[PDB]
Amino acid sequence: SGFRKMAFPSGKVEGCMVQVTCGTTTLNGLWLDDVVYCPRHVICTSEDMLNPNYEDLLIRKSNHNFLVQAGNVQLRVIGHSMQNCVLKLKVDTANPKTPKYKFVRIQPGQTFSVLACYNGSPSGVYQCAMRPNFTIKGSFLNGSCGSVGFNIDYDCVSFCYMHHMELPTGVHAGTDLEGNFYGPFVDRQTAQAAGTDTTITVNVLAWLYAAVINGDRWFLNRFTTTLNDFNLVAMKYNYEPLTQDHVDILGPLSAQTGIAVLDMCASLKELLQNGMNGRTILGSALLEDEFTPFDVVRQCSGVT
Amino acid sequence: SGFRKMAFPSGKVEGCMVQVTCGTTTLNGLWLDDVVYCPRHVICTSEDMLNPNYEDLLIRKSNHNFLVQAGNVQLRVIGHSMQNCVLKLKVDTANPKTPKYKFVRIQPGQTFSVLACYNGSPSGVYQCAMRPNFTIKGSFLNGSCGSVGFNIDYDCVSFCYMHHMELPTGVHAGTDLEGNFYGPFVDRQTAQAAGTDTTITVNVLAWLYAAVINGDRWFLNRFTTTLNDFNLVAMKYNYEPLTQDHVDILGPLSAQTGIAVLDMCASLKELLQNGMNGRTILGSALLEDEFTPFDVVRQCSGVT
Ligand SMILES: *CC(=O)N1CCN(C(=O)c2cccs2)CC1
Ligand SMILES: *CC(=O)N1CCN(C(=O)c2cccs2)CC1
Repeated sequence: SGFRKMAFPSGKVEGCMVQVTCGTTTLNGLWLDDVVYCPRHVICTSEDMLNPNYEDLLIRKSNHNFLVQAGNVQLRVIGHSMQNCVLKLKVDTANPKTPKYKFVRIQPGQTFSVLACYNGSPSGVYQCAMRPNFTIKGSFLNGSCGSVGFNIDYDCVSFCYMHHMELPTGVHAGTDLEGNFYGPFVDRQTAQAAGTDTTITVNVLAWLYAAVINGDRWFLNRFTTTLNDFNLVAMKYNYEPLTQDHVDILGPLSAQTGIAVLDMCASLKELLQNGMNGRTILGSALLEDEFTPFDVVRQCSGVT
Repeated sequence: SGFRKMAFPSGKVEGCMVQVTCGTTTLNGLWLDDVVYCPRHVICTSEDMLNPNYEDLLIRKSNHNFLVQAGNVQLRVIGHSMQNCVLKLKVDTANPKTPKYKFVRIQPGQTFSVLACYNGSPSGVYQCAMRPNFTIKGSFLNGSCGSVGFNIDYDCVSFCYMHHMELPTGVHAGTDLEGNFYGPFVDRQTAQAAGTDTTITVNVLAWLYAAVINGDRWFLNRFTTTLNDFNLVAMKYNYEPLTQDHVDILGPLSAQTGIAVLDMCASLKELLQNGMNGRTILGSALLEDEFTPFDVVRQCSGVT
């Protein structure tokens, strides 16, 4: 019993982290097979970052300008190319620790683990979600760029995020491993405001199921609702609209607890309208939305 | 910027996790050098757990009764002994992945990372604290026993916890790696109630400093207080008494922010007396107490 914000074990990703230096800019890269992936802004001076022309900046860079260090051992760069907002540095050595891996582009509301790194060295691991506004709420200092987000399915690491940007509001923006930003963000030091950070309704419901499974039941009520009625309330509280697809995804947690999804929706509706009244659910005073239904099932079943 | 509940990178500990089976009981063990550490209740039948005599139960066990599997490879057990509530299984092979390590017994209020494992296989990593009542609030299903808690100082893993017990209230009890329980708990299926789960005041103050550093400042007020005045309020709210040692430990965060510790105490006093009024601090609606001053400095400075 007990329910924690849990990250994937980071070892498979720790084995992939390197340092990339271009001129005086040092950040992290991801070494898979004989390719090192890193943010293209590694080539920028702070001057450059105001209005960078990456294709023009890259013309001044050669293979020998990209210094790639794995632990205290230098890697030989034999090629480089820009794909969207990432550089791919071809090296002469396959990473001997390359795990089975995929590159996936996640949807808003999907969760992933971040291995925060500085100078190619892991500092910590934590759980994030792709927010509905395509930001993430991370912990990233200068030098953390090139840190990656991932999911693990048994032995296969699915890389979904690479860190690039902090907005002036202290939230984070990045790319998939093909170098495409999540949302409308650009790797330029310009006016970029995030949209509404809506609550991921299906995740909250998943976490309310987690709470019931773990003995926290005070918020269960005598009510039900409909998707349309619930959605009127979601709208008012800046919750994502709940779809039948979300109901279907919650089916297994419905089955295990015997609480109909729409009954749990009616519990969530009363919590929105009435607040917590100074009570907690799984040690939280607010409604947690960075556990997916898949996360709740995984953690409640002990998947490895 | 941003502040997250962050675990140590787990790779060094992943490399130490094995499966231990005795009869039909399977749990986890920690393989360091040529010793595998595991909870002594691996020798119990569910029957045994009501009033186990471990010395008597152990007489019926031989080296060949302890099945130790590292991945899909069996380890040869050449010796076994009981130290307090752990078994030490001597194996014929040193763990080639043994990190630099220490065994430390932590104090209440100290935080650590847990690598939750099932059948010697890592499922997830999360951050815990030794509670003032010597419980931890973990996420542990059947088969998770022998999972360990740790801190890392650069390249040295300090193991501080091994999971043994869930209390009927859904909180967790375990040992250091010498097999001594934290608090008054015993490895027996008996009436064991936890004491008051008091809030770790020095951790809350650390986390309020983290909040200021990360732009969350609405709770800063025009007041100060004294340790004695603050402690009257701590007592009333089941907070740990604040000592001059706690003030000294918060000195570096005081210095960096320019907020005197006793001024931050007066902010914490108003938050206790007035509540949050539906506001949040670093995405939390309650006062977070599982970051140590050392954790806040580490995460705010980017230590690897
Ligand atoms: C996330 C991270 O490490 N960084 C550092 C790089 N950065 C910059 O502002 C600059 C890029 C090149 C020169 S200065 C973005 C954030
Ligand atoms: C934490 C954990 O994995 N366990 C499983 C073992 N256990 C028992 O109740 C039994 C011990 C031996 C037979 S049954 C404690 C919790």
